[PDB]
Amino acid sequence: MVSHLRGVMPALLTPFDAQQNIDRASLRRLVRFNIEQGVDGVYVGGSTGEAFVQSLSEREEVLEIVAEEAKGKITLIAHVGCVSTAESQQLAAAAKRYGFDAVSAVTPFYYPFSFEEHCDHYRAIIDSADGIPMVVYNIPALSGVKLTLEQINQLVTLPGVGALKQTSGDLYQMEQIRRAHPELVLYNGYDEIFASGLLAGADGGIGSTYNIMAWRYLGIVQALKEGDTAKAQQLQHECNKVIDLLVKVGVFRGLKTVLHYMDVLSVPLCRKPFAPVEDKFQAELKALAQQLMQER
Amino acid sequence: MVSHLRGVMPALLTPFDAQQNIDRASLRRLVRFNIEQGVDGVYVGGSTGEAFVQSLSEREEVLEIVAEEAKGKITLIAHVGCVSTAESQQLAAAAKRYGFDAVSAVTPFYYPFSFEEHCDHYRAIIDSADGIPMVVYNIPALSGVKLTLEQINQLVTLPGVGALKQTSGDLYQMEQIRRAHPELVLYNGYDEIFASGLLAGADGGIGSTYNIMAWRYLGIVQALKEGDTAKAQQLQHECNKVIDLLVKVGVFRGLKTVLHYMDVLSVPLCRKPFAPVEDKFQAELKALAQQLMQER
Amino acid sequence: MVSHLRGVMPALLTPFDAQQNIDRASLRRLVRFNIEQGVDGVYVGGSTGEAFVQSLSEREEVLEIVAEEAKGKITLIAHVGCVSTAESQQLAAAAKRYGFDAVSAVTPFYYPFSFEEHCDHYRAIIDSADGIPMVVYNIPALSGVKLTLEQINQLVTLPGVGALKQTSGDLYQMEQIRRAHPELVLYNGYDEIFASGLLAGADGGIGSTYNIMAWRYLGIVQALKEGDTAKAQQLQHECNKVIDLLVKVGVFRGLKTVLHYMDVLSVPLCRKPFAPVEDKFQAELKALAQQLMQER
Amino acid sequence: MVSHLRGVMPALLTPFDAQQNIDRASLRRLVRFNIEQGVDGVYVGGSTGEAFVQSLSEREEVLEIVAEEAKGKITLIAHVGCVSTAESQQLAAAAKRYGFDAVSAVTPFYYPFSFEEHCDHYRAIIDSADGIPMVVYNIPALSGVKLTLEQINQLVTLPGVGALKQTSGDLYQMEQIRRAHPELVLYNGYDEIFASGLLAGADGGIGSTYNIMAWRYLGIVQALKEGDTAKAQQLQHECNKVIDLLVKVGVFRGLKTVLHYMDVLSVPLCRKPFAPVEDKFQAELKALAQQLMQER
Ligand SMILES: [Cl-]
Ligand SMILES: [Cl-]
Ligand SMILES: [Cl-]
Ligand SMILES: [Cl-]
Ligand SMILES: [Cl-]
Ligand SMILES: [Cl-]
Ligand SMILES: [Cl-]
Ligand SMILES: [Cl-]
Ligand SMILES: [Cl-]
Ligand SMILES: [Cl-]
Ligand SMILES: [Cl-]
Ligand SMILES: [Cl-]
Ligand SMILES: [Cl-]
Ligand SMILES: [Cl-]
Ligand SMILES: [Cl-]
Ligand SMILES: [Cl-]
Ligand code: NA
Ligand code: NA
Ligand code: NA
Ligand code: NA
Ligand code: NA
Ligand code: NA
Ligand code: NA
Ligand code: NA
Ligand code: NA
Ligand code: NA
Ligand code: NA
Ligand code: NA
Ligand code: NA
Ligand code: NA
Ligand code: NA
Ligand code: NA
Repeated sequence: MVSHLRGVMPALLTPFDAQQNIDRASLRRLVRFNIEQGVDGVYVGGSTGEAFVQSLSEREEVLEIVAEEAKGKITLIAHVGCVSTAESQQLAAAAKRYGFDAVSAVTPFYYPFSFEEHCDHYRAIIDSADGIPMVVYNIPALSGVKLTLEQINQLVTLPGVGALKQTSGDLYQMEQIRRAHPELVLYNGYDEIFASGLLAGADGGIGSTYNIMAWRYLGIVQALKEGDTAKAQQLQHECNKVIDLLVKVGVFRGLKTVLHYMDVLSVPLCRKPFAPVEDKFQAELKALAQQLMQER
Repeated sequence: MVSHLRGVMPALLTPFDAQQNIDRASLRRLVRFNIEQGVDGVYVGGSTGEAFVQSLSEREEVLEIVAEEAKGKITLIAHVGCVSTAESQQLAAAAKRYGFDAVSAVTPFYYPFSFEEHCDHYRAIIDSADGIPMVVYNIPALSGVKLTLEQINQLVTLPGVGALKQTSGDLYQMEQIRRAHPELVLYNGYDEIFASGLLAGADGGIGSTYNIMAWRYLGIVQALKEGDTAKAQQLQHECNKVIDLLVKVGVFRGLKTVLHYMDVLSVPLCRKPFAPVEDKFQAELKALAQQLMQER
Repeated sequence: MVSHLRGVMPALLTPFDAQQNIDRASLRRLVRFNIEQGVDGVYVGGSTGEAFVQSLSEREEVLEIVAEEAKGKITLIAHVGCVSTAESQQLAAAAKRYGFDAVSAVTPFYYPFSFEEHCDHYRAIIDSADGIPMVVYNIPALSGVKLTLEQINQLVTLPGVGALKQTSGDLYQMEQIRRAHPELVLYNGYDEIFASGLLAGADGGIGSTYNIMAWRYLGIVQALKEGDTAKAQQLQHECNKVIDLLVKVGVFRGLKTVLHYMDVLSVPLCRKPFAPVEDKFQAELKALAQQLMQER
Repeated sequence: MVSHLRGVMPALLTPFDAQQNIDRASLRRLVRFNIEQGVDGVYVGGSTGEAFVQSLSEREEVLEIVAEEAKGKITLIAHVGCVSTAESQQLAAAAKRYGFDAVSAVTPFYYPFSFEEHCDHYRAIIDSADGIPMVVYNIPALSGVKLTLEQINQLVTLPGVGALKQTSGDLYQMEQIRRAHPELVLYNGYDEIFASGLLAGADGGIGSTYNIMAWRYLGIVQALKEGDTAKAQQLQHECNKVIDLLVKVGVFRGLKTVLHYMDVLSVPLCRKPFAPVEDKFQAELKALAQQLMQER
């Protein structure tokens, strides 16, 4: 019923300009760039999208622009999650108006909420999504919400939930989820274990580093499907060499900087309090961009 | 230079109406109620104020209303903190325009920031505060940011920082901070250890339960000053009986409900995804309100 | 029924010789030294006693020596806890034979045990203690066992349990325990919050730094009893200056080194893998010993 | 130089009798049973071996018995780790006398040790091992020691270290270790992610559930080598159905109970404070044993 949601989808970055306003022109180029990488969809306004340093009107603006460029070409998932249920509902209804294929919401964070409150939160957003499915988004490292398997089981069986974005390194739990829900769309969230996450039960992934090297992750899926165990390991080895660097420099700004050297983004800035990239990393980030372009 | 910031100050709740909009009339009554409890100041738009389910315009609206009722009567501290530095700066400049005595900012959260990024974040807000001092706000349990003593030492010595709101149960660290900064204004943040936090080095406190029983905390300060060890323990014992209940029912909504039964708030609702109080707790919450009113 | 267990009791260190065997002569001097500090008792074979790098026969040897020097002079508590229930029972029966006033056992650790298994573990040790009361020992930072209030409530109401050694910095929980068990003997375990822990509900303490400056902690009890709030804070301030140093140098070996400079221990070594004190700290540790001796 | 250490090796359980003494006859049958499963080696006296509820003489007794049955047939690794360095050295020298192929030591736990102290601890044990290589054993969930990649890098390059037993679910770190040490023998420690751990870089595994179904894990290695991605996932799916049950009943006692129903162990008891299996699980554990025997 929602198998059209399976696949490999970049967590879209939100380009900003030299004054940290939204860079609309570069955003549109970034969407077309990802489309031309062969991805199955894009995930807009997520953690990687710097959602939580943007206003609601800014996030809606980004959602509508992406729909203009991508609707009917690749799958469109709108991350609508806020701490506030009402704010999340507003973005869900906007995503519906704009033609998105699905919505998604991080577990509301900062304040402790009971599990029933989390459930009611998802139900309300599903209501406002007005018929497009919900992608539950579990990211314990950032949210501080550590859901049990049984809690995950209750969320992904809520009426309206069509998928789970599982940004967790616990691949025992990944397998348990697959075994309990053989048909669930299950995205691996940590790029650095993509190959192992697929083997454990994920049938796709949503990741930030897909914005600069989606073909590698698409290649890992293909290798595992074909039985080329060694090819999958070698691709993941190269992916993690890049992730090691991005972690050193700062992930979001490192990816924006690589995309700038690939002539995709005019300005590679993140919003404060993210600092700019340190000058001493620029040489290696440019070399990475050139390597990746030649790799294609 | 900033000793006028010392004392006992409620973490102001933000009243909402039956549709979860800001209840401006009840907010104004809540400010006057707290003033008439004898508090030294109020802390507006903090964690207890449900800041992170409100928009910037909503938070500014609350700041200005509180300044109208309280400026020149009690000390006014504006919690301006957001994840975004620019958003925090906007609220800092607003707080300055409205006549606040100080600003405050939680450590930016959800995303991991380096310590230098945290420092630069506070510097930027201090700049926008345009001459009123900054109250660094440390709440590891909710922020996920666990600052070391040495990091706290660097923040509270930033030019412009006049105080620390220490919402931590580590009273070794509390004492270390007092010993390193004998003149620092140092607020105990966990009401349930108020008496022990003062003994460890705090010279005041900012707390959510002060909204319904500030005289008890004022009484603890007095007992310790006078040497009545037993009186302080007995007051804290009674404070924690109340905190036990509020934790059972949900703290914010429990306090709003007690204030509703005290004829301060017309509507005791928190914003979703906070649920309403369960009916089975109403009897005990009303009895608590009556007890507290008679206690005065 | 067990009020004779209340008070201030050093966590006895276990002296070793230049080859890391038990130094029996220095152990006997350490017991008499602590007695002559005015302490209410001693706690033998605990965490501070390096119990978990000693064999059962070594621990029994230490228990019997201490009983020889201290029985009938000060209260004698034997820490008998091991991971193994049978091993703990052997030390409990030994402590009974040797004339101890009480036994104690850390929550068994390394392996995860259910709460019922923890309860049954204490019951078995209580049985082998053959009529002397049990001191439950909660030290989450080292054991990895974080007991809830309700679990603590069930343990301290087990038949045979006469006290709780609460080595936790959560002074909300400390107060909750006091309020639930107004007669329970409740030892503050973290010396660096002694004064705040007493105010929160502890009626005594068991601590490692008591071995070199028990009079300070005895002085804090007296100050709080007399209502001298400032004196308690000043004593704790000085205690924590010492704890800061001991943490820098290594706590156990730092205390053994101070005691060596006080002519109590012939050799200040801990067992491997504890390293020896670094030469650069020796000057300050000797100065501390001289300061403490002159302080008396 | 130490490639003879690669492979799939059960974490040997230590059989006990009805009075919880070592069951020597059943131990000898368990060794031969594992040999006849086709394993590459056995890991003796580890966490699964209930090492930390046994004395040194008991552990030496088990080491020597296993060497008698297995030396020259399969690879022999002796887990010699204690908190005490001297105790670990005693077991290392014993393992050398008995003809073991390697020693291993968990990171010393309960007390906090500096990283240099950990390094010196391994060096001392390596010295006492007198020429057989060391298998560093990292199990953060039980030890409370969370080693960084850089710390792991320094340990596995110590002279004498030939392998790493990586009982961690972080398969980013697993890959980082493989990439940094392309020749290191690297055991996956969590059976429930075996297939994903191999894909991430492990070249073998040491696991407790191997004692009852080693052929499955051997089958996963073969599937991945042959490129049968689906077969590996299906075997791991079945392995985790069993692990789910064992976690419900208690892992060690569940495995001992399955082995009892397989006529390998005469008595399936663990030492207190491990409780016995609850009667309500016996039916399912016997059915599992029969299933596994028929599976062969
Ligand atoms: Cl374009
Ligand atoms: Cl538009
Ligand atoms: Cl929850
Ligand atoms: Cl539900
Ligand atoms: Cl009014
Ligand atoms: Cl207004
Ligand atoms: Cl930080
Ligand atoms: Cl700085
Ligand atoms: Cl003497
Ligand atoms: Cl003797
Ligand atoms: Cl437990
Ligand atoms: Cl019980
Ligand atoms: Cl046999
Ligand atoms: Cl033998
Ligand atoms: Cl460490
Ligand atoms: Cl080293
Ligand atoms: Na940008
Ligand atoms: Na698609
Ligand atoms: Na989450
Ligand atoms: Na991913
Ligand atoms: Na309200
Ligand atoms: Na004031
Ligand atoms: Na914080
Ligand atoms: Na407070
Ligand atoms: Na010594
Ligand atoms: Na006594
Ligand atoms: Na404990
Ligand atoms: Na203490
Ligand atoms: Na057994
Ligand atoms: Na072998
Ligand atoms: Na470890
Ligand atoms: Na394994």
